[PDB]
Amino acid sequence: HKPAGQFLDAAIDLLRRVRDEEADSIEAAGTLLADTVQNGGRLFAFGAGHSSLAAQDVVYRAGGLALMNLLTVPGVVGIDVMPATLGSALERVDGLASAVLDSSPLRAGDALVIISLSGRNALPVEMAMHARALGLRVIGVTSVAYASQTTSRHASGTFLKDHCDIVLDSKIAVGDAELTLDTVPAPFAPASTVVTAALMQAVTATAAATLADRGIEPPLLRSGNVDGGHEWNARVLEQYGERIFYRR
Amino acid sequence: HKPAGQFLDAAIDLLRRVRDEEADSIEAAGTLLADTVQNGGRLFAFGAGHSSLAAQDVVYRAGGLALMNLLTVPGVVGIDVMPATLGSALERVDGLASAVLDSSPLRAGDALVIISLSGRNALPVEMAMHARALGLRVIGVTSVAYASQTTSRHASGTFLKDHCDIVLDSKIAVGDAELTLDTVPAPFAPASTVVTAALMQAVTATAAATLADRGIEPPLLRSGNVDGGHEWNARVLEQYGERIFYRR
Repeated sequence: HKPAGQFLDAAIDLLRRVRDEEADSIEAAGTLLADTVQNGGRLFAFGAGHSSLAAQDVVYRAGGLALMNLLTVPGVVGIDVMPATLGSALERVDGLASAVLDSSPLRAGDALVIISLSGRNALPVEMAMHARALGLRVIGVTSVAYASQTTSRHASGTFLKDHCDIVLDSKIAVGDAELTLDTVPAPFAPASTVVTAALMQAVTATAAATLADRGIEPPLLRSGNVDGGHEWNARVLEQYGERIFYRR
Repeated sequence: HKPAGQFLDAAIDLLRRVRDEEADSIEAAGTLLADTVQNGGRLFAFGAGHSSLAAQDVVYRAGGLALMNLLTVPGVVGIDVMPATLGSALERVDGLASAVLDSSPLRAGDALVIISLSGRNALPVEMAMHARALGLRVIGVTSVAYASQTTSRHASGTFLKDHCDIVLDSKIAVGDAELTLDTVPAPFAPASTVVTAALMQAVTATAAATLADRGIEPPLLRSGNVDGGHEWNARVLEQYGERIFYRR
């Protein structure tokens, strides 16, 4: 078959694995987010580089929770950095994650989602360890297969998944590459953003439904271009503005 | 069923539609990118806000083309902007797209991918119109269903798809929301980033295979953590450094 359809089939199969193998962990994570909102805590999401894309996909998003904030490490917010190679170097800088966390409004009881495919670099591992040391609840979105087939690059020798309250397995095989061509020597075509974005949307949707089930109107963001959307968004900001950090 | 699995099934079905309905347009777009590389032109990708995530997913990416550059409009690179509401306002600023394009290294014959779900705002429409006026080839990644059910917000009254050499339909139904709960009044849970990232990876993989089929070694990026990856990446930068703008 053609490369487009092989790649799309590989992404579909990964989404089936997530659906069929992570349904309980997704509900657990959604429940944790719901518990955090109900108990008055704050919600944050982080990833480095391309792992940042899934974190951004649930922040200030139509049909997403108004309460989800982005935790930003300058230089690794997407590949928005010059040179782009610096972003990869920053993932190995000990102390950066703690500088970001200590400066943030995150407190004990808050919930932080950490997206890291390999879970082996210093930044996301330190991110999780120090987050827990501050009393945060940590949800990891990580391919656990990496932990059994690679060595940690953190001084502790451990992986992201060793420091999460909840681990969501993003399934991607080591190498993040779904296609192989007889012509091409190296595998190519990564699906990890497809899968991590879908996984994150499932988690946040679950948290939103769980709050509804408890008789709590979920603070979802609405399109401005549907009547009442701006009225709705203003009420949510006024109700939850103290836990929303991307606007005032 | 539970919200996670319904959402994941909705994403799987969208990826099947893309697979089954866009295979020819994906190949055409991949071919255009291949033709652009072979003929000595430059490759760029743009989207505004959450449409930016799919553009970033093919830039400086392991298993992706080294030659794909990000076209950055300050303020709409992801939701990385304070306040996040500014990003939405910027999509309606006439003249921004032309300021970005004229300042870029893009020339006649180069290829530009424009990701816009609705294709109705001033920024992406002006982006496409002015890109074509400069002699660029434009590939749009857009949900065409929006053009038949909404009004354009560009002064011309037209949509992104009216100004593309190739249009890739991202299928998302108007509203970008896949779940409905009896409890919740408004639909929620958007899959548009899932779908646009997968669509973009298919296009770039197709371009890479097409170059291979022509006896051209595809300038893919390799992981640094596989032996020879850095040697490979350096040779590609040295060969194509004049068309790579995220590093020197």
